[PDB]
Amino acid sequence: LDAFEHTCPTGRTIYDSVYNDLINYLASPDQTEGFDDLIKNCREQHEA
Repeated sequence: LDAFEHTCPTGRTIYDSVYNDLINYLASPDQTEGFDDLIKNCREQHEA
C-alpha cells in the first residue's frame, strides 16, 4: 500500500478486500505460502 511514506486515503476498502487471508497469515505466522501474490494484487488494486 505504500501507506507509510504516502498518505493514500483509500486503505479501508482494500483492507476489507483481503481481510480474512491476511488475518489467517497473522494469527498463524507459520505459513508463508502465497503471500507475495497477495501483496502484488493489493498493490495493483491500490494503484488502480
